[PDB]
Amino acid sequence: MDSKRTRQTYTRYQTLELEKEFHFNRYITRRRRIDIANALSLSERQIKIWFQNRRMKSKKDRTLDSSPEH
Repeated sequence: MDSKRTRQTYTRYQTLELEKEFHFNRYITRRRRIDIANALSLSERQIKIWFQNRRMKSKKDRTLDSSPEH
């Protein structure tokens, strides 16, 4: 039938798949980001913004003088 799977919007699963890429490549290769964006099904735009955000997502961020702020 038709398909297109979620250009925007996220789930625990989706975010998990994104997370296990993010710890791989905090900046993904465009190939991998396209691949993921295809198979995972969340847009290149989205994943750019998600990964761009993630950097400073105010927990995975503020290792205060490299301490585990956790």
